[PDB]
Amino acid sequence: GAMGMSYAYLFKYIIIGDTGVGKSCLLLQFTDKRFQPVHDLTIGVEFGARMITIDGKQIKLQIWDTAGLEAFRSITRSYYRGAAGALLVYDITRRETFNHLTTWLEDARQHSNSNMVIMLIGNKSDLDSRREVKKEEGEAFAREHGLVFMETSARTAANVEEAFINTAKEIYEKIQ
Ligand SMILES: Nc1nc2c(ncn2[C@@H]2O[C@H](COP(=O)(O)OP(=O)(O)NP(=O)(O)O)[C@@H](O)[C@H]2O)c(=O)[nH]1
Ligand SMILES: [Mg+2]
Repeated sequence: GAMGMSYAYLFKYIIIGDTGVGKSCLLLQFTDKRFQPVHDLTIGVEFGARMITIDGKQIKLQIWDTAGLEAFRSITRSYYRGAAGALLVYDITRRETFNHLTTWLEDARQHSNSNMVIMLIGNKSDLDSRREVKKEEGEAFAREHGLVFMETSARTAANVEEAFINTAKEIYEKIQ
């Protein structure tokens, strides 16, 4: 397809974060409204895509789902380039995935535009009894670094639509 032919804008997203935080399940819940209970480790980039409506216009999201597993991750961070948005994801039940955010963020901004809209996502909000990271901590990291923030559950679909749609609304407001 092409912008000005089969859609008004194409917004490229990348989804980054530690292994098991729920990147792939967020994507699948977004496009297919299905929850995948098994952890299938992503290795190369996997592409997802969906049409959305923003301000009455047809926008296509091209979504690059990436490997969290360090053993599978390339040292060449070339797949950042061209992304209008990034979904930066951690597991609210696993403190270490939150501690790695600084490095993911640095990685993201060193190989992408300062332009890029970054949505910080605390996923697995359905597992409240196992919470290790306060909602306030994710809120504060976002503010401190000029990100938007949302907690989601790929399992129950809570805020999943909003995570992807609000990212696009942010991009839209930025560029027009
Ligand atoms: N309870 C619950 N489990 C979730 C949620 N999101 C993902 N999971 C589970 O967590 C595991 C990891 O999901 P996955 O999306 O594969 O994570 P990933 O970030 O893509 N991992 P990788 O980087 O290795 O590809 C799966 O077993 C999945 O079912 C959620 O919101 N709630
Ligand atoms: Mg994955």
